[PDB]
Amino acid sequence: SMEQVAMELRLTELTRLLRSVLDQLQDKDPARIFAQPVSLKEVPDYLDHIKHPMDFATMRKRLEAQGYKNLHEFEEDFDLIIDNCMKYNARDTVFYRAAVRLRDQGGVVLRQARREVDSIG
Repeated sequence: SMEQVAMELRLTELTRLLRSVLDQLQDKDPARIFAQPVSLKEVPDYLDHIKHPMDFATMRKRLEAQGYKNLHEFEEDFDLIIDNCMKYNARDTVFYRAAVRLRDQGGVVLRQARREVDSIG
């Protein structure tokens, strides 16, 4: 149908906007602490601690499969990156501190993204 196509153009444009959002968030992580999954070879107990691991490469895979239906789903995954880190790592660590700085800087990008998603529909 013509409607399904219209819908698919919307999802495609959402994917377009979320790709730009993802790039902006990932620049706030210049150390690349959040770039890849925590290694289960190097942290073999990780899944005993963290039930839903997340990282920017995993988000990108989902994004490119047009797997985010709305901004809320995308934010859920970004918040997992941060929240997982802040639980696994202690407050006095470079990892915890990196997550705090990502959360704080990401806020600004996410605030405008929400306005753009509502604005453009």
